[PDB]
Amino acid sequence: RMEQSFIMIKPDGVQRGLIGDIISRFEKKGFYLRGMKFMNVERSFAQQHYADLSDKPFFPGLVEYIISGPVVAMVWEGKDVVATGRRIIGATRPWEAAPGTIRADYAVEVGRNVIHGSDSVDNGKKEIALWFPEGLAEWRSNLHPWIYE
Amino acid sequence: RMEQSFIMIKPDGVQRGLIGDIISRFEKKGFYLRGMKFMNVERSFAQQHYADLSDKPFFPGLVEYIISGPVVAMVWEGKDVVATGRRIIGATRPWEAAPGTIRADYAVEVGRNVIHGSDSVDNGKKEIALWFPEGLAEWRSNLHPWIYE
Amino acid sequence: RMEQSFIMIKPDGVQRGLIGDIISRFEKKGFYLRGMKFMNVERSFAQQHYADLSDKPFFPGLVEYIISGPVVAMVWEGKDVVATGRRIIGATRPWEAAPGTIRADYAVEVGRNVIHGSDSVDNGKKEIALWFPEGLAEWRSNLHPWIYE
Amino acid sequence: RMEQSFIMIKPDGVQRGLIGDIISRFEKKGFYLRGMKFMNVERSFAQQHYADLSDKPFFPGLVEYIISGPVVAMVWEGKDVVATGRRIIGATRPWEAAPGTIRADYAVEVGRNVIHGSDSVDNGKKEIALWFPEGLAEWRSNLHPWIYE
Amino acid sequence: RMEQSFIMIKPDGVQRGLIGDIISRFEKKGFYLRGMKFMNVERSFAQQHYADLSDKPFFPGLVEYIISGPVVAMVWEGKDVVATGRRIIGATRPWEAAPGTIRADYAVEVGRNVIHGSDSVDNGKKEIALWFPEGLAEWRSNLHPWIYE
Amino acid sequence: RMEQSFIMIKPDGVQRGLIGDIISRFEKKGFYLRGMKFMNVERSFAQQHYADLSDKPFFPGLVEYIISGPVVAMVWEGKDVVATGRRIIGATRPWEAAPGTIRADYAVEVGRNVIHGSDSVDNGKKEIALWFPEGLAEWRSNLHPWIYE
Repeated sequence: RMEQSFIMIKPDGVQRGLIGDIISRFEKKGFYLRGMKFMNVERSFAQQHYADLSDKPFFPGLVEYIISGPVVAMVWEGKDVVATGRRIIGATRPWEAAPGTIRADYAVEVGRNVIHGSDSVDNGKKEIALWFPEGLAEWRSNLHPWIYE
Repeated sequence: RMEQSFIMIKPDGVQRGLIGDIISRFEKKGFYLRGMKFMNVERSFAQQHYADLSDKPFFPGLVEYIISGPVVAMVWEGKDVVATGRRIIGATRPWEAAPGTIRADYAVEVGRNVIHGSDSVDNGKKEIALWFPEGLAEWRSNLHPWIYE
Repeated sequence: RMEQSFIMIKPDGVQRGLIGDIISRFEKKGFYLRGMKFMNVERSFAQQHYADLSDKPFFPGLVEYIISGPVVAMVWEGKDVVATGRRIIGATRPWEAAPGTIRADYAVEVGRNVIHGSDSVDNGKKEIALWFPEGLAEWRSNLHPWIYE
Repeated sequence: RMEQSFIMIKPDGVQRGLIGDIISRFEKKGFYLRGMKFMNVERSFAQQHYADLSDKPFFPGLVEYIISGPVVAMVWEGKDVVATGRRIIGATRPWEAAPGTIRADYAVEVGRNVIHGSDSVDNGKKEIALWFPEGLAEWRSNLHPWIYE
Repeated sequence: RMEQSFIMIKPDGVQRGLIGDIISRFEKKGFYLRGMKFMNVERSFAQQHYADLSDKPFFPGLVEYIISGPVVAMVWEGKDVVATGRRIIGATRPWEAAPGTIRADYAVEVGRNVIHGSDSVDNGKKEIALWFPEGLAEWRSNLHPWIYE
Repeated sequence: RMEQSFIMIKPDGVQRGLIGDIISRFEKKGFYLRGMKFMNVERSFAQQHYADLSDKPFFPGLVEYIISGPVVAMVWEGKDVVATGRRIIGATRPWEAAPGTIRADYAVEVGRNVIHGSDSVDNGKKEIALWFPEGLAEWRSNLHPWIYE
């Protein structure tokens, strides 16, 4: 069906002027932008985001890091956006990702691997609920009949 | 200096998959993205945003059109952003636009000229106050010393 | 040797403004363009082409779809054009296509997977005779001694 | 209204690998393709096309040049295609063309200025019926209401 | 004719990842690359490069700057390289350069306008003798007959 | 850590105008340019670079080749630059090359596979020593904290 995924451009990806590039890959892919906002993640909120790892050792670092620079919060839609978004993004380790993927092309180190994507439809539904409580933008592309069906 | 300009991708700009292409253009330039959000414009809001034309005949169409689809409302900061911002977008009429400018390269008609840019710093602040009453994200690019001074 | 493959940009490819992107992919690879035409396919022809499976169920669909809009018929020459072209196009299912392939980067569904490419040297030769019974355009790229040997 | 213009990628444009670049420029602008074909030109035809200059010293030169290699004949349609097609192509002399224009960024001499478009609507119609006596392929872009009205 | 012009990507040009971008502009143009090196400028040399201004108040700043980071020194050949280089590059002040030029799309301030280009055939000759005393690379482009004659 | 790799644009890469495109990839990836020089190779020199293949029958054609056109020799730095360098370049035989790799995208035959890159780090050192005996350019990107750590 029309599932959605949460895609986030991290601090490093912003400092290195990669926003347009990332958004262009998803645009030409046929997926639909449903939500986008550029903003400074706050501590409390960041802990909320990395809550499923509050137990873990690297949690504090995660929180601290994402607070260091504004990020771009997105939500895209279409057949297999969660899984394809992951595929498009590439391996966690840049030197492991496949050429053609975002991380294989723009990243060098795991800790600065430019982007983030929901690893599942449910985690996506949860992430979307946390970042876009206000809801998303409604619209339908006039090219829909040529992308689907 | 720290001059800011309100740049917005009109609805037709979003339908034709030009979001990332436009954003890359202001990034590669060296301007800083200070605010961004993907939304659906409300009729009362559109009216205000076009207040300085309420008197003109084409007002209705202008508002009905601004609401026909979601847009990308942004704020870019940088030395002369308003002026060059307007220079980059190109003349109102596409066919009169200088080759190399956005409108000349991606548009055909005036009522569908992909994007809008503040035309004075005063109107800039007037628009920023309207679209971003909540304020702008703050950050400091590491390329700043190589872009300024 | 100098095989030729029949590459056709499907109706959706034309609507999604991907004609240039696609052709720039084959030109840059070093392949030679031998034939190219923008045309509206007629049913009898649509049927001959897909006749390889006029028996099957979905046959009707394929015929009706390739006539719903204009296409871009092309012929490309070079070493391993047939095989490499399919490699460049990517697997039938976009969601299975590898990053870097056309389908992986521009498509979402199989019904709208943007492009067709000969699947074997024989089929390639037969399609070239079907779509270009008038012959190809003979020319000698000055870049030959630099892409061959 | 939606006039049309004859756009041709000269022999040099084909050799240099610019068929893709050029097409994409026009697709991106928002013009619609109505007819395109890769082909060799016979002397007879080349003479009809430049008949208007038969009484000029440089006439032989022109005829002898369009026959040296295949070209790419195209008919593009859009508001003001002819005049903006001219502005897009750039001045006759590459060194006098405006940046952004096709000749300013891709050519060096007048004899090898890569592309050529109709200079007037009357001259366009004429070149269109001469190169495409067999007619043009009709189709309506689903993106029409976002490019016009 | 076989004119040459010294083209330099200044320190800020390297720090901003523009090397490939700039080069592609001269490559796609049809111009021939005759020399290129990535180097750190030693003070004594900078003083020699800026000698003709050795009596101006901003001389020390001009020297200090060019020493603060590596640069890419190049030599390009082609009809009207000097002046056309000046055109491609753009007006001294980025905010005054024509859209389509390097400074118009990549720079914000004059003191960091990303690149330098000889201003006259005689100056280019000096500049070349100063940075490339060791001579230039020799080659003939196969596409020569398609960009010249 | 901060390993280096010798990356060379072969003679056919220059003739084909891929210098800018290729360099832009490494810059966009986040690797650091440490050395670069457009140059003509001397026979006795080529013989030593291909020393490890002097026993083989194709050594002669191997040397006569890089000696027939100027090349661009470079040293790049970054974590895993050798491994990623090879991955980005792609299998030595273009038709086995993974989509998204420089060779899978720009090459056709082995003898004209566009680019060369260290296959191990100790060979990188062999090459850096041979081609860059005078040393490399030193500098520190301002985006360092956003690429590593």
